[PDB]
Amino acid sequence: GMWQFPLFETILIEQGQAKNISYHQQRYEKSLLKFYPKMKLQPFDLAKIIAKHTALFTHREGLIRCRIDYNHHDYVLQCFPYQQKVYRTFKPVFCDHIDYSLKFSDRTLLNNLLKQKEECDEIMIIRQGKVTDCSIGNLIFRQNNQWITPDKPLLEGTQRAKLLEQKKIIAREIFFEDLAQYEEIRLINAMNGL
Repeated sequence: GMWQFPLFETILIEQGQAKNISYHQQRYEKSLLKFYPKMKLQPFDLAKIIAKHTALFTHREGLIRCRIDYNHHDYVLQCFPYQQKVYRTFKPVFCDHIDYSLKFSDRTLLNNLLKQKEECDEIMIIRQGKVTDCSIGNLIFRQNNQWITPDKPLLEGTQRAKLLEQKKIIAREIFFEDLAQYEEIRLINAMNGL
């Protein structure tokens, strides 16, 4: 939440390794450059911050969620245990004016959109005719034996980035009208892989 840290990163520890760390570092720097333009910053080394909490790796079993909230010159690390969660149903929510192109710690709108999920497990934000993100992650849609993700999401997820880099998913423009074409919907994010 906190007032003076307006951005964050959520990192998974799984099987005693921090995951997709360089993807997080990239977004972190991209974010510093967009949010603090004209400033000359020294970015933190996110891998080093994590690594030095050696207690995070004592055990191979278990999942840990590490959140790093930051601003232009400081950060806070917080670690919680995590249990796998299942997201299977998604409520379409219509919202044409929402910017979540960085991972802002102020998530008031996203949280208000999520309240519209009713009986679904989560939401699916339709912005300007296009399927974008759910409230906590990006979305993937099954077609044939492939997984397709929207080429214009609200936020470029780290998990999405790794999956694209590995060719495990495919980027494509997805209009709301296109949902017809797909067989299954799922979420992806730092805590929810494929």
